[PDB]
Amino acid sequence: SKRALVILAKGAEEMDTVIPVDVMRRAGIKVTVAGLAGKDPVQCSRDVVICPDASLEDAKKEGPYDVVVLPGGNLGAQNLSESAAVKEILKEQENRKGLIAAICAGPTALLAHEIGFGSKVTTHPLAKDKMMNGGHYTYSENRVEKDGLILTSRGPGTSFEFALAIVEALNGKEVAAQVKAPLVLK
Amino acid sequence: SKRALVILAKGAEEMDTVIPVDVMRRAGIKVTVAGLAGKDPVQCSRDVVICPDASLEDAKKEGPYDVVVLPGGNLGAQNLSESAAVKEILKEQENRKGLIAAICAGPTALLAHEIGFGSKVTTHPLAKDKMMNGGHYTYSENRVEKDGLILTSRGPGTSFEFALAIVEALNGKEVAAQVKAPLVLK
Repeated sequence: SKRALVILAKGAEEMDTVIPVDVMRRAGIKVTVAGLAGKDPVQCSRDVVICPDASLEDAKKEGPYDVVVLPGGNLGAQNLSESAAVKEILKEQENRKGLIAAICAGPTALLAHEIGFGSKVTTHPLAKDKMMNGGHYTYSENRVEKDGLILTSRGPGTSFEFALAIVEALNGKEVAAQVKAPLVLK
Repeated sequence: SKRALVILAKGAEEMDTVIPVDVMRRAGIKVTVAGLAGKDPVQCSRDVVICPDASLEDAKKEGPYDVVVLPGGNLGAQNLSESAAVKEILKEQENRKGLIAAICAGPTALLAHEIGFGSKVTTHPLAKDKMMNGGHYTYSENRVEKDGLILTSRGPGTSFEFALAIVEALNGKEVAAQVKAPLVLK
């Protein structure tokens, strides 16, 4: 089975977080929800409190992972952007040609860590200016954008599409289709 | 401000749970995530662990609420269906002409507690047979169904629509529209 690392910081967007975790687990991916700050519960942007599976400190010793996922939430993404551990994980994932997936404000952590420059990317509309500072990416308004191993998406409303794109990349089109049907998507 | 009670049981569908909580909080609704079994963390269907705001035992003493929300998840809905506390809360909400909102397998708890008989309802497709046992409701395949004070919806993929229908019912069309735009919905 393929493995996913989802990095969960205070202020993460809980919808951004939970939809990909749940959909990936439906696809038979082994998902580790790793707390940036440790194994304690994390207070998300809209006050949902999620207990991580592990600390990031521990989960990073159990890699490598087939995908590293960066949820959104403006203040969660800020925390991701400021973390040396996140920098190291992303650099190592990029160097081994592993998938990196980020949604909403999450892609701005790619900018902070100098990951995937030159890629076509999307973000939440309100995160475009931050992402584009310095012109290091080319912007897209597609709901999901994938340029090689950099997969990005826009917001809570695009999170199913994002999650299913991760599933397709790791486990193929047929598994994505199978997982999609019972979700009752429009 | 309007107030929402979201009843969280082991085996609840975490997407079903978190999307309505988050969207309602975006709408300025005061949401209480109440643990059916107590204030301890709840293991959802796809293993996301959510810490409730309160036990149901405590939250039911702080009502009444403008909406009672029943998430899905087949095994969460079973727990809701088996709870005397849930029966009492729903009966009292129905008697005071308060909104009751249920998604996915969640509406089957309405059947268990004899709530809203004669209403037009939807469920997840796989929950239709259970919901329809005895012919006490009329079935719909609409993504969101509202018949007076019984609001139902189908699955994770309809959870934004469900949540925005709750917002519209409590806080009006304009607030729902305002909350919807930043979600990046299709």
